[PDB]
Amino acid sequence: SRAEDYEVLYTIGTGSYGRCQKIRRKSDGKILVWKELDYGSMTEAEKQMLVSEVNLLRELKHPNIVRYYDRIIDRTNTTLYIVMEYCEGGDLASVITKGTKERQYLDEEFVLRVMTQLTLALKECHRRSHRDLKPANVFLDGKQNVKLGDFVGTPYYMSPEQMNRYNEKSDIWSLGCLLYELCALMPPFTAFSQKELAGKIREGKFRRIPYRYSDELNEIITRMLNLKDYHRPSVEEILENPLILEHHHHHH
Ligand SMILES: CCc1nc(Nc2ccc(S(N)(=O)=O)cc2)nc2nc[nH]c12
Ligand SMILES: [Cl-]
Ligand SMILES: [Cl-]
Ligand SMILES: [Cl-]
Repeated sequence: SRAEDYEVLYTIGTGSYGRCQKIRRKSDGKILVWKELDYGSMTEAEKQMLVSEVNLLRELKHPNIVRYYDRIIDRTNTTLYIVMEYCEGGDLASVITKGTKERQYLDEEFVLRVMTQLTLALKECHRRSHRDLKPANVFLDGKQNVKLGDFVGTPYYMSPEQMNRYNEKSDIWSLGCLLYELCALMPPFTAFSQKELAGKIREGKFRRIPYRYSDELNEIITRMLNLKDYHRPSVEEILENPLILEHHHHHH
């Protein structure tokens, strides 16, 4: 509940909200992270908004969602610390980077693990009712478990619905693009312009994922990338696919 209860080990990274630091809890030595934000220049209404936000976030307990632990306030440094579980495997964007640089395609078993566990995380989030579902916000623990994490760049994953005129099947489309990039080490739609990217997305054409991946996996990813949302599989229909087995799920 107090900053002195933890010791900063080191800065993991910055960007987006604020600064992300790997920390250790003094009482038991548990390894966590915290995101330090600066609320001082936010309105009272803005801090109220974010308070209800992180309350809803504290109302989320799922093995495939980054676990929230605590919140700490420091009026001296006008800093709000949000304490969360540390995922030692890193993010998925780094895994895709490593595969691209090493010219090493990822195992199909790993793609199935990500598909299964991210589908379960999305199911949970749909039960508790424009996103940022992308490799940089998906993390891995030490036991192959996948955890869902919380402008100049091109929106490579933006559905045609969210581009013409958002629903759960849009989440399915974003998952499809993420799994595609895991298999092919590149997004399904490439462009230097945002207009060209919009055109390519609307036409809905892409290369098959590399041939080392099963026809069943390509089939389900292609179904997720259908132009019509009502043709994309629901969470339930994804989980019914014969590709998805027990060992693809989380394990403590
Ligand atoms: C930065 C956001 C974040 N990161 C991590 N872990 C982690 C990240 C990168 C690497 S890396 N590129 O050195 O291999 C290793 C571990 N856990 C987290 N939990 C909540 N937000 C987390
Ligand atoms: Cl690592
Ligand atoms: Cl390659
Ligand atoms: Cl190919």
